[PDB]
Amino acid sequence: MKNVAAAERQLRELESTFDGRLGFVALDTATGARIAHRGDERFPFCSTSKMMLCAAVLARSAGEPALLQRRIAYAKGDLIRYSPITEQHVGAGMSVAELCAATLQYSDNTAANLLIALLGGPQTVTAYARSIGDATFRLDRREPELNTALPGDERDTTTPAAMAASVHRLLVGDALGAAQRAQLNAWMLGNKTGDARIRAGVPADWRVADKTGTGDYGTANDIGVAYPPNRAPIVFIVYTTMRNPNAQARDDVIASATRIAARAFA
Repeated sequence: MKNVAAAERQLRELESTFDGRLGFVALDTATGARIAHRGDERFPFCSTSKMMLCAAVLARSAGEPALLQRRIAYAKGDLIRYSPITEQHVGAGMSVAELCAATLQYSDNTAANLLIALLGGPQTVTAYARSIGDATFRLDRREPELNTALPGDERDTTTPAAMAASVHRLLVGDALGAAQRAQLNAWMLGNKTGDARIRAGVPADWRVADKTGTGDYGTANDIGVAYPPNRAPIVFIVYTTMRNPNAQARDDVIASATRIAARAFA
């Protein structure tokens, strides 16, 4: 595909503008047209792992959806940084569903840790990934330590290719039951943290479901699905990480990568 080959070249050129690595997949789900850069290399996934976490929660609830209405009376002692919903509601507690919405839409780190604990630990998220055909994803740590993004560390990493396959299965395909897939999409469509990333790189008539991540080493990620009107969904996976430990995470590289792929598909 000559449009794909041109986009891949443009992604190489984009990576040459900074001292770091770009990991990218865009997949047109109707045709299987697939744009990839460093697709089989590992990248620190940061808060993009919250999508896998919440898929695991939804899967765990499928035989008894009322489990999502269970109230979790967490403690002030559970509260950690970057927790804008859980810190507000610690007096009353929150339902499991509300914790999933907070984690996905606000990147609430306490909410993520509470959900990880409800499932049995980070190993249960890795096990869930394996059950839906992802042999690459690995969740080793909880928040905030999963954001260390250390050069050469395989903890808390995946590959762009593996994550593309998992996002496809989860949001578009049949990894989840219909109600669970719809709920995951609804949560991700309503994300509050991604306006300058994938959402900034697509045409005005495309809807986007996404989850961002931001970590150490200037790590800036965004994963999800674009829904153009009148054609099939397009999966977008963008991982970036920098060599300088003192790097400042950016939004613009993700938006630029997204625009490259959008031109290829239009």
